[PDB]
Amino acid sequence: DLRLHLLLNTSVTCNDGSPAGYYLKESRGSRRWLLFLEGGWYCFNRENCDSRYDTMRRLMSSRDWPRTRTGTGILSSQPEENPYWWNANMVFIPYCSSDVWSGASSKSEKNEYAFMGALIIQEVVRELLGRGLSGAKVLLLAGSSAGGTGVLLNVDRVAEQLEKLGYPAIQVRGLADSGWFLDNKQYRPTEAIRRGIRYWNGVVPERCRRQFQEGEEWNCFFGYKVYPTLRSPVFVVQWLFDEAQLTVDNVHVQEGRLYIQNLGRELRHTLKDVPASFAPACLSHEIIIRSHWTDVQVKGTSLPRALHCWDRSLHKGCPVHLVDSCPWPHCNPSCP
Ligand SMILES: CC(=O)Nc1ccc(OCC(=O)O)cc1
Ligand SMILES: *[C@@H]1O[C@H](CO)[C@@H](O)[C@H](O)[C@H]1NC(C)=O
Repeated sequence: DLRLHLLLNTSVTCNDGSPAGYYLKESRGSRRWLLFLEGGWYCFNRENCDSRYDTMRRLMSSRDWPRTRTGTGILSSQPEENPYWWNANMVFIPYCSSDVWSGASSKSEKNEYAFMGALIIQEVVRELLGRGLSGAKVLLLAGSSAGGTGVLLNVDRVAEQLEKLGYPAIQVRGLADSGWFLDNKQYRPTEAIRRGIRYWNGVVPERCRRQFQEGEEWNCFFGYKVYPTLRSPVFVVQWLFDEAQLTVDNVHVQEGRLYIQNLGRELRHTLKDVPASFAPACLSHEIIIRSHWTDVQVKGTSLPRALHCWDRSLHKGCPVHLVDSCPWPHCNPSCP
């Protein structure tokens, strides 16, 4: 169980102005820290955010959050469920900003909702420094789906924050799960991201802005465009046939088969120069906080093993780049 703490800086809020927070379980003898970003799509104008407020309020408000959550998958403390980092200090940061973790805008007389996802991450880091983070050796920023994209948008800023606060000895790394999307042609979203960025006052990593410049920052929400610009190590976990990708492609089998196969091949191609990556040929969504995340294997190697191999490589038979080459979903027998 991770215990809830609401942010002491009450100017950092969820969408409706209620305070944001984080769930924590410390591990007294460990210098490793895992900060996980929850997913759950986004909203991009008032009408669309109003609908989300009626039926997905826990992703917009803390007023109904429970006092504890159970850690599962990579957030488990049991070595059988989590061979990789079971002894780590565990943090679960709920998603209540609906901005793919990019926003820096307070609720005010001109704004019905607050979009502060980028500021929420920074404030969590600040408040953890007085709870043991100041003696850390590694901080792994992880996240799933919209939280996976949020890792890519925020990992370099966390490292920059700790450097300027005087902690250059903490190694910041990222783990992006199911947040690596393509801006491809539909079978029958870029505009939604572009409009949300303006609604949210969203921010993107600095080198990626300087390349694409004003009006085009929406490009930095796509992994294969922002990843080459990042300075911190980032491991990428991504199903070749991600369910959210097929949704934004209007896919829900006759020859026009070719579309799904072309999607698998293109996502394969974008990962060719990503040295640390795990990409099975499955139709599914998220993996790292699910209880049976140890079951999936790529070419004989499990995901917890690959993450351990990544750890050693940052210090034979322990690979870190694992991408399936079969071109149809569920061709890998270990798919969920
Ligand atoms: C261009 C675009 O639409 N990108 C995108 C898609 C889905 C997202 O979230 C899915 C989830 O959180 O399940 C977040 C961002
Ligand atoms: C509280 O958070 C806001 C937004 O990030 C920041 O401007 C302000 O300086 C913070 N206050 C304190 C006391 O940390």
